Amino acid sequence: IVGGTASVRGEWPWQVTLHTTSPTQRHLCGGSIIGNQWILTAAHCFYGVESPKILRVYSGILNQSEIKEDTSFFGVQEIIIHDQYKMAESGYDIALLKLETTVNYTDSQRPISLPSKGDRNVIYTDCWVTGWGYRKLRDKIQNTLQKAKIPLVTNEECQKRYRGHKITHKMICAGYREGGKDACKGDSGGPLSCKHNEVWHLVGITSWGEGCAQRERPGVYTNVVEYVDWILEKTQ
Ligand SMILES: O=C(Cn1c2c(c(-c3cccc(Cl)c3)cc1=O)C(=O)N=C2)Nc1ccc(-c2nnn[nH]2)cc1
Repeated sequence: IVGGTASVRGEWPWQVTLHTTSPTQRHLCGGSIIGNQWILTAAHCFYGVESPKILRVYSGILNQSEIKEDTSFFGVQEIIIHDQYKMAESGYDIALLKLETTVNYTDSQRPISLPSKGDRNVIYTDCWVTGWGYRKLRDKIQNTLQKAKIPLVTNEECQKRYRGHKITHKMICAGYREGGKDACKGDSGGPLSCKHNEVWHLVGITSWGEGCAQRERPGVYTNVVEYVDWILEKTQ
């Protein structure tokens, strides 16, 4: 996260850190708890992942440095990538992780609601991106989970900034005209969380952008409301 600030313990309890353990253990991507056995994340996180056997899902993490050889994690039973996914910039950047057991929900590990039936025309004004990603284009994974408030942009404005890409109704964009706050490398798969009537909804999945926090280059997110039918089909 560029231009963000440290989170506190318990602040974003649907946020997970997805680790690979091949060839060494590291943070790969963010993800969001959407059900007791379900993480919603980005398909592009699994490029070069040989199988779910090497993945670990950690919940209730504030600092990456909390994770030690005895820290409990959820195994991943299945990675469900959207069957039309080809590359982040061409859309369908969405994946479900089915966990090997159920999360018992606590103060540290809670689900986020999908965007709700009847809210397709809500204008979200309170949207936050979170993650352990770089704070600039050439940086490192951050220890402490970062947060940044970012305004949604119209698909029309977003398409005008990305004339070499197809910005579709299945994407949502967010950023400041003068840049400075954005997702960056290692935030992919994490949430764009929007609060409406004091309820959080998982509006976006961090997907791609041109650099990080550049002027007139908003971040591009998977538009979760356009995948609710796909999520319910896969999870039922
Ligand atoms: O960069 C990635 C994958 N990614 C991308 C992009 C973005 C991205 C950039 C700007 C806005 C938005 Cl909404 C997304 C995030 C993002 O996470 C991108 O535009 N193109 C790729 N993953 C990643 C993980 C980990 C290390 C890493 N590990 N150790 N050191 N670095 C290094 C990169």
